[PDB]
Amino acid sequence: YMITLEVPARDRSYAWLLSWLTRHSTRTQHLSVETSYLQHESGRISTKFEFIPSPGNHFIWYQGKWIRVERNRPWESVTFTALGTDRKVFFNILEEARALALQQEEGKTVMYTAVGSEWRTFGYPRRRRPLDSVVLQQGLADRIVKDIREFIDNPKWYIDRGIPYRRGYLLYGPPGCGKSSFITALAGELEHSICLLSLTDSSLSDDRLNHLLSVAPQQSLVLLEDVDAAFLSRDLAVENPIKYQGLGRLTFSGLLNALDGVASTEARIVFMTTNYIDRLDPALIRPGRVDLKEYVGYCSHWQLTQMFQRFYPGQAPSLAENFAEHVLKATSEISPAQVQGYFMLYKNDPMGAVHNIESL
Amino acid sequence: YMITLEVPARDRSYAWLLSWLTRHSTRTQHLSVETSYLQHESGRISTKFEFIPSPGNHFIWYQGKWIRVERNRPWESVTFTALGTDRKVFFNILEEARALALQQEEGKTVMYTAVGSEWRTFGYPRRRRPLDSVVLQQGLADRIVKDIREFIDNPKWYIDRGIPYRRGYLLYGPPGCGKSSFITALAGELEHSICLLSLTDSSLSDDRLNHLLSVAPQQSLVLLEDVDAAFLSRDLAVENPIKYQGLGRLTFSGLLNALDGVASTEARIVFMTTNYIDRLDPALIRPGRVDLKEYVGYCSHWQLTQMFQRFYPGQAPSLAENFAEHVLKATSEISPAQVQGYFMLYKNDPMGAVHNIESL
Ligand SMILES: Nc1ncnc2c1ncn2[C@@H]1O[C@H](COP(=O)(O)OP(=O)(O)OP(=O)(O)O)[C@@H](O)[C@H]1O
Ligand SMILES: Nc1ncnc2c1ncn2[C@@H]1O[C@H](COP(=O)(O)OP(=O)(O)OP(=O)(O)O)[C@@H](O)[C@H]1O
Ligand SMILES: [Mg+2]
Ligand SMILES: [Mg+2]
Repeated sequence: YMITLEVPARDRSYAWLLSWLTRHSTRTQHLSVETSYLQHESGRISTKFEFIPSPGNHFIWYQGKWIRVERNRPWESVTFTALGTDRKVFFNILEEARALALQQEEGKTVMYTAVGSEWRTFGYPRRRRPLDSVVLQQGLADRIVKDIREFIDNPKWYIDRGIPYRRGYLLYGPPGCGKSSFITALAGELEHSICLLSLTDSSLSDDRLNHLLSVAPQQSLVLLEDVDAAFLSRDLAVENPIKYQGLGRLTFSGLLNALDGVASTEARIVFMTTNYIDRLDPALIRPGRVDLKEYVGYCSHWQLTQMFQRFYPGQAPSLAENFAEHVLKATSEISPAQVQGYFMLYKNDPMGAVHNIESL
Repeated sequence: YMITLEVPARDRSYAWLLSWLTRHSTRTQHLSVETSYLQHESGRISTKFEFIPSPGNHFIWYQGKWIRVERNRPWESVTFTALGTDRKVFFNILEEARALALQQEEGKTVMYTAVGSEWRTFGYPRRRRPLDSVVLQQGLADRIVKDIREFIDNPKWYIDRGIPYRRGYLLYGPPGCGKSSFITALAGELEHSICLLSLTDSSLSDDRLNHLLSVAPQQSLVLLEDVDAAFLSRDLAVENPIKYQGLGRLTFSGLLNALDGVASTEARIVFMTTNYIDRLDPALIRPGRVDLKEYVGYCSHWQLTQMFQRFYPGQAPSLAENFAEHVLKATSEISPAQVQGYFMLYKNDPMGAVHNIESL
């Protein structure tokens, strides 16, 4: 007569329990190697050998209870066998795992990915990019931030009238203007998580897409990259229905219904990005599926001035005006990425980038 | 009650442990044959019979502590069973393996390859090609060397402003000018390692590409050969999205996001090479993905003079000028490979190659 808690692979606290188990690896006869390396120079690579508990029946001594944990071997199922019928040590283990895991993810953003029909973490948590480090047009980031915050902070007004509690944004522009960087900065600012989804995968179908959109982690953003490339449209639409033009078991109607249909879930934010706004079917970007669409374009006077004052802090304000005037006179259209590269050429050299502005 | 260290196939020190195990092959009842052969002449091939320890349970007598090693058998795993609970002998074994392995790789370059979704070594370490042995245009190798060194030696400046710590270079030119040779010479000079990646493989997908680009070995270079051949573009781009045109499950957007997106890693250098600069999509070679693009072309006066003074050391300087003048007068465009071949015809024969210069 014991208690045999079973936690299979498909659990939200799976990573939390794994992290706690790596924390409590002491007094474990079976082990797995946990060595990492950090090269410095001269062929002297630092060694960091440690001990991940192997998928075995290691006996743990938490609170003096001789708790037995077994991880099997691609189907995985972790087991926490104990004595008697208490269930309190389970509460304590889950709480300690939560305290340890959330401590690790502090000041960072967690990136998930679509594995099969489920979300799994993708590498270590990444350092968040400061929002002010990305410079957009005047009064553009503020509008998006305010709209997202207003959507988050007003759930009651949605339910009191019956509108589904959903939202979606679309960003389009020339390549190299700040779409992905702004998305990353916004995710860092809002303390959310990014879920990467590809519409051209070979293991995606309508039912799997619906399940993925239904089981997305809470306090997270869903990102769709290059929606245009997954469906040729427009000129085709005038003759025949929208074909797939990709590798996968997906259809246009399935995606349209999954984004906003009858079975769509609630409290979800979706971001989509494209480079050709004119290649998207009108039914896909109608209100209800894409509430706000914004255009990010080439550089301007204020954007160039802000970028200059950001890359060379402490300089006089006249230098930024000189740089902006010279850049806008020498060339008409220019991308922020090219400006960033040109600045990267002249590292810590103000008044040097204000002379060699020949980048035609 | 023992300690059972488990090191599976997917480990960095796997090769180090294998090399140490081949070093400590003494006192091993089970063996595998280690014969190598070196032909000289007259059907007399020198034998080098030795003993690789077979994948068995050989008992080792390191430090007088009876250690029971075991390699199983696709799926491969190595086990180091010991006595008691000490963990010191594991540290000593790892340190000795590091000392032995790094001793072997001295003055050479290690070439990795993409097996499945992991990097594995490809043959014995190769002898490094001296940097000066590759002659490029005046002030071209120095610029690239300085830029790479500056990127390596300034990680703080990247972090203090938020730019991702990444870089990428592109080399393009006519076939037979020194792209791959210069890449090899630079890798030898910088004491890095080369990782070969093919975009046309049949076992490559977006997730696998991202995982490979994330787990690349430290102090290494990532090489992409003939990026143009993996994606037809330009004239197609004016009508329809970029097709893949190959054998494999890869997409243009997937490669674009993997090279520089949201989930891209840090501290990575990527080299790409092509022969048709006009067949590359503009979005692929924008700044942020290709920080520096350089053109290697046909021979010039200084290049020919340096090549002549390199292939025939000790000759008077007037002979180099005579050879350069005659070559540039008899022909307008010529590749360094053709000059190397023409010199190879006249081995150790200066003043002979300055007469038979008819290679129209
Ligand atoms: N507005 C901006 N402010 C600062 N840096 C920027 C800006 N736009 C782009 N960059 C920089 O340029 C590089 C590429 O930016 P990013 O990937 O966000 O461009 P993008 O518009 O998403 O391009 P693509 O459409 O090809 O994905 C990064 O180094 C990024 O930091
Ligand atoms: N600049 C050079 N100096 C010395 N040898 C050179 C030079 N360029 C080419 N060679 C020699 O020519 C041969 C081919 O060189 P390499 O493979 O680097 O050319 P490549 O430009 O990479 O050609 P491809 O585009 O076909 O790969 C080698 O023997 C190489 O040593
Ligand atoms: Mg992007
Ligand atoms: Mg080559």
